[PDB]
Amino acid sequence: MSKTVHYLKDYQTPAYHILKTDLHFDINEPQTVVKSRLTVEPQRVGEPLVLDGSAKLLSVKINGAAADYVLEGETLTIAGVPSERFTVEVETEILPAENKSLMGLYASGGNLFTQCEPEGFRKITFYIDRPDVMSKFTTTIVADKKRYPVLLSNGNKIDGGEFSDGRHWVKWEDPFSKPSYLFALVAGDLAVTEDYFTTMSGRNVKIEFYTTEADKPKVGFAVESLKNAMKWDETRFGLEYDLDIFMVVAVGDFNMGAMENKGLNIFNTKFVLADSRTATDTDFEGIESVVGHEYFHNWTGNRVTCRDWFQLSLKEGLTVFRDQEFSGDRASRAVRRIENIRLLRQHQFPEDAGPTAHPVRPASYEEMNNFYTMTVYEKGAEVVRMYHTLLGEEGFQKGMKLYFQRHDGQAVTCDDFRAAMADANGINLDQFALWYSQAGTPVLEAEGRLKNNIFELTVKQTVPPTPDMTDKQPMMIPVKVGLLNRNGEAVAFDYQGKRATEAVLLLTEAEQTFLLEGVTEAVVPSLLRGFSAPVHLNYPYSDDDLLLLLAHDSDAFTRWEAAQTLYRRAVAANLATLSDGVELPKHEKLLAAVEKVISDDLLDNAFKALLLGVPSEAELWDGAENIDPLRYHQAREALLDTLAVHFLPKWHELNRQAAKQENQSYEYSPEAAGWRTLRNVCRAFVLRADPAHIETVAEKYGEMAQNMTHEWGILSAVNGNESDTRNRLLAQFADKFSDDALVMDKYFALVGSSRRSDTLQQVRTALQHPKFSLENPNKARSLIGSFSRNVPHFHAEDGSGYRFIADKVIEIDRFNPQVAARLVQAFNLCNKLEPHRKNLVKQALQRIRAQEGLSKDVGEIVGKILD
Ligand SMILES: N[C@@H](CNC1CCCCC1)P(=O)(O)O
Ligand SMILES: [Zn+2]
Repeated sequence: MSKTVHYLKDYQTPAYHILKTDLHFDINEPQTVVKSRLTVEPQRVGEPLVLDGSAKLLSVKINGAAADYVLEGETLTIAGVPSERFTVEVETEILPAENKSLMGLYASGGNLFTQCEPEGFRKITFYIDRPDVMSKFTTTIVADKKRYPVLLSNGNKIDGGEFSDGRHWVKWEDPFSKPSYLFALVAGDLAVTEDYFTTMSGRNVKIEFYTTEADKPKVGFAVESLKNAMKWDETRFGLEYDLDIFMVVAVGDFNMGAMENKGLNIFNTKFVLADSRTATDTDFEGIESVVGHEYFHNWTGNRVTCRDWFQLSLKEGLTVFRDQEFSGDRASRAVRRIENIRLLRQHQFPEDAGPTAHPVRPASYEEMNNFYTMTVYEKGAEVVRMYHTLLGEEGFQKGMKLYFQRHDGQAVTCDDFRAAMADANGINLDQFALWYSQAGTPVLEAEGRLKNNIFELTVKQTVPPTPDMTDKQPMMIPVKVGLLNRNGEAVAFDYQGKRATEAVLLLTEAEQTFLLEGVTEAVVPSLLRGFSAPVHLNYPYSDDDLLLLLAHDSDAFTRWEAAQTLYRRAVAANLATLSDGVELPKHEKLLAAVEKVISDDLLDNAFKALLLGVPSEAELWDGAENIDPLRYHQAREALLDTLAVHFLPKWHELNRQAAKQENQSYEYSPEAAGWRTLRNVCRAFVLRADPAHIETVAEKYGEMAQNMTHEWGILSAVNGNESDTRNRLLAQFADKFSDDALVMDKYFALVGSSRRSDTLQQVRTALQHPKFSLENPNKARSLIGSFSRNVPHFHAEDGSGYRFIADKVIEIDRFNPQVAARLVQAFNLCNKLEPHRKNLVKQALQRIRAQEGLSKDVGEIVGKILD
């Protein structure tokens, strides 16, 4: 055997450039014929022309004559090519209705869509399908007019016409050179929603959102979010849109959230459709973030793109950071920052600790689809955010300006972005490069002592080995710090000649001591404020120290982290008692802290809600060996039961408070959303302590179902209830919203995520629900994905959870390797499990491995876990 592993160190500029890409699509039933004409520019004369492609090849020509070529695997090779400019004409045939991978050209809802990133364009035609090859596209499309009245592609519509036989055609010209992965085509019967935005230079931009006729009324918020994003990028980053047309297309079958194709973005329906009746406040915020994200890609991704796919975080890390700053500037910056940190530590940290751990800029990959990960995206954003921390907003923008000045119209690397940041500010960032090349979560060990009038903060750093790399050198780690006295008041100190109440301590060595001089009283340190670096901080805090930080600190994260720590320690105490077979702990100081949080009316409602959130099981067994997931589940559940029952009267009271302040404002707004978020936390505790309350809710369900946030909130709260009423409410829910695909996703999520004893069989029934389709990524993730993360059921001792998921990985991989490769990572905890479960997981992975024709996607992941 010899698998194909791609290595960053092997990168070489392409032997050929493509200057012009003329495409012609003849759409018929069932087949679509693609005819191309490529203007090829030799870079290394004499080398064979190598084109990537997997579509059915009908013909290929060089300068109009039948070319001498060989087709081997997914590569087309022409040995004898001219020494000077020449043309290549490829004719391929596609059957989009048979394409269930949702990559390349495929069918959905009777319409045609494309998804090309990273390497889907080669599934359409034979091309030099790599992002450092940039060409100017002109796309002609021909199709039956009544079946396909809407024909879209990148850029400006410059021509079109009618044929006597009912067909019609259009011609699209994208004047901006782009890599193949940004190509897009849409053909079908879609309703259009029109609007516009006027740029700073006074140019109107026509906005067009395309959806089904039925979904059109739900696209309003996405349009407004787009216009906000366009304005924000102008005011915050000085970036202006470069076309007089911007199109967004919703598609129900889509592997991810959205795609930033130049002037023709394609969105998963869940990140563009919403109304208060069918979408939660979180869905709205999701639309705002992703719509912004895809537009922000127009500069950070499109105008400046990636030299190679190892540089993916260059556009994704940066663009995520941008949509985060966009959402933060819109509303609730502090609360939304916590949400992002929580997401990172709950999903990215486990990845950096697991068998699939990789650097933000990987050094190798087998299948690039597997590296659109939490690391590349979210940790990538944290890396970008550290530029902002080190340089400040103005300095950051200087780097942005120089970044675009240097590389507009180019395909560059993470190094180039770092260099632009360094050169624009006249600062050295050589060591910062390690954030891109070194995987793993850094661990900080901090010690504090006040002697004389100096608070000596000693901080050590180490980064654990990862499967890709053992050697990990000291990294540039900014640690924002503060000090609180016995009364929790801000204490001033002198750091390198400056008496401020806050400072960024720059840790660059294995061990450093920071001297906070001029401290005239006892202090408790506030560390890693705002999560100034993506790291694990260990400091010897007493319980009382955490109570002080939670009660009086000025930074949102450190307050929240203090609460998180108390919860974490409480679960640790539960584990001990449950293991020793004795009564549960008292958690006296925890309960005292929570009581203070609940009764504090000066706390922001959304921030209060976060303070009342308990860390996930994954957070709780972080850095543990021989894990029994059910024991951690038991300990966490026991804590939630204690909090639920102990404060039950006050959960009602707080619920009442939030209902009054909501003030019947059921439409989405950051203000009203805050109260509902808090309200739903209360509902979760109330129905945990008093399950019978479900019957009171059911009695006045209609009165209470004033929007989807409320319906979801209550169905979530009762989803674990063993009452028959739980099942009935879910059934009524499905009946009520049977016609709304996105709401049915919620239904299947509730079925798959239930703590109830009979979840496995309810899930297997859901597989045959008429509104369920395994071939639809949203549905698959909703039902199967949720189950795979259902701790008590996925990690069932009898192994039923493992066998079920393994079957579905095998089943899904037959048509959609990407969904399957994501699903199979539910087994990532394999080697850290206790012997019995680890054995069963290994059997499942071996069974997946034994499958003939198993995708490279899943195969790569399975290898990381087993080998
Ligand atoms: N680049 C976009 C995701 N593209 C996926 C879509 C489906 C196939 C793999 C690439 P995003 O990060 O802006 O959301
Ligand atoms: Zn993106």
